[PDB]
Amino acid sequence: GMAKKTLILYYSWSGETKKMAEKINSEIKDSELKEVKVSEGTFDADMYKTSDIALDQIQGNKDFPEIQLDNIDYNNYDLILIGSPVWSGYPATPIKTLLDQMKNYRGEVASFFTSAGTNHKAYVSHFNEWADGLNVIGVARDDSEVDKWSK
Repeated sequence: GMAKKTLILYYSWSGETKKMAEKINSEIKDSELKEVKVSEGTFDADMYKTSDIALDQIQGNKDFPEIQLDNIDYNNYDLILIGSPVWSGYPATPIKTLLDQMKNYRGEVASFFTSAGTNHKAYVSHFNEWADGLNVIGVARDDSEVDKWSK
């Protein structure tokens, strides 16, 4: 058979990327919205902790927390969007592990950012460095280039 499906993975707290993800599921034929959780924290305090500062996993740390999600096989979709914050160049490493699972994907990679306060141009170049082995076709903010990450 055949079907180009789409998928939207969006890492952030309850509110942040939620608004910016739910729209896109509704602008694309045969798209969907899945969760990116993290490992760790949990038994540390009342709730998790593995994001309490921006520049954690970058400079002074290097080792980073793992990801969690459901039993999803990227091979069953043809288009994959990725959503995350930015404020000092690259202060997150959620997508790192996921990109390294996607090694046998067939289809297209885009990665929308939902932040720009002091860091725009850097992130575009920085994401390249931390993806460089998957097929990327655009790197923009918001949902204003989804019309090509589909066509």
